[PDB]
Amino acid sequence: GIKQYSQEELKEMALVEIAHELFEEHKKPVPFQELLNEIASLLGVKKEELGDRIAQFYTDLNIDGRFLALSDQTWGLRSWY
Repeated sequence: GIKQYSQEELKEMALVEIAHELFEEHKKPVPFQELLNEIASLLGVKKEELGDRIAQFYTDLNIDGRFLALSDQTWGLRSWY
């Protein structure tokens, strides 16, 4: 439930929430670098937008309460196990 959104529409989506949906989309744990790639290209914007948001993504992702850091920075959802 994250692809049907438009560019500006995705822009105003909460960054950790985008990632949450990204994980239910993939159903696979995804490394930190790769999940950002997935997000940025899903949006009709440059990655650099989400670059400001990369820094803040460290902050926001580490204060979330549903995420899971699996192996080295492979994120996902603990709601699978």
